Amino acid sequence: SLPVLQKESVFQSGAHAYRIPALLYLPGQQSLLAFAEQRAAELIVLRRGDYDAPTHQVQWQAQEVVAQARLDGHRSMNPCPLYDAQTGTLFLFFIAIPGQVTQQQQLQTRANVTRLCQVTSTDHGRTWSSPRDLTDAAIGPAYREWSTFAVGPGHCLQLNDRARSLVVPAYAYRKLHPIQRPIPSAFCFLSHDHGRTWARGHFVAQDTLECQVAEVQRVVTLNARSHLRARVQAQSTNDGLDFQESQLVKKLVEPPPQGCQGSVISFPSPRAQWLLYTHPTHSWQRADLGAYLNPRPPAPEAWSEPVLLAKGSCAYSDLQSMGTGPDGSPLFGCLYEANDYEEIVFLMFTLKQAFPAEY
Ligand SMILES: [Cl-]
Repeated sequence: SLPVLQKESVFQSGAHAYRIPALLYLPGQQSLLAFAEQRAAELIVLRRGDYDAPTHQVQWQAQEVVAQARLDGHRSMNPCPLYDAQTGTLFLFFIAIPGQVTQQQQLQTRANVTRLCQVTSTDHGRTWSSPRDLTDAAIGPAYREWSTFAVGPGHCLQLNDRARSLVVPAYAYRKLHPIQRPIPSAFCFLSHDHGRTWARGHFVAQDTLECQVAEVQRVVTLNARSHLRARVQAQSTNDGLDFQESQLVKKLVEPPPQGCQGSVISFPSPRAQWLLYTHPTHSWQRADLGAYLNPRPPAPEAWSEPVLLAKGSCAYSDLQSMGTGPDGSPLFGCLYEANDYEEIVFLMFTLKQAFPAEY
């Protein structure tokens, strides 16, 4: 989007202390929660921001550490927030890894010591519950078959099915062969009971990493980072438990050989749903963050050419729809890494600003 409503650095560090953004919109409060990892143990920080209607700007409040989102002796990473519309409760899923090499790792280099955790809030994110280790309940037997894993980063998904199911995007490094290095593959964790029980979905294609999911029958579309020149996408008709054959989305470039995390969300069509996605647009560098639109999701061929949101160094990003903007079109919030990881920038713009040809 050429013109934007707001562009503000919400996290800054010449030492690259802030990375891995996660954004969550609270529709009732009309506020945003911006999460990020803070490095030197590694912790998750947060800044609350209220959408001020009179000025149509988000007023960001002081930064605070999410003290509860951590396990003793562990580093916290990959903030993955979710708003449960049925209860109003907020979930912050995250990963916890020992701060130093453990005795177990000393004997078995690839031993899994990564933990899946969560903290919840019933007061719009002002205070959080003590951490809950979901590892055993969500992963189970497969745990020892991986070297490590992660969720998100970025916002999770809640479906519009009867149960208002929760879907948490993830990926795991599978220890498929003793000599070969572990291979990552994306998948989803699924809960039909607001996080009481969890099911682990089947993996999508091999060599897929950080991913996010959106809903558009109702299908869950998973958009993942790859080591190829294009994004990998797959759709599921059973809430993410099983995905149809993965596809390469040539219209969405991925800078080889490492690729970069990107974000995707669905939003009500301005005419079903459309998809909005953000990711760097350079063919081989993490640069020039762009916004892409898919008016006939999840068809890979329907993705639009990107509109430049920010020129220069840009990496990870996270999107959130924020209701209706001042001009009458869908409002969006985007948190992204910029300037060689020296900052995390917040951008707010509308669909009309980003894709004027639509109006
Ligand atoms: Cl709310």
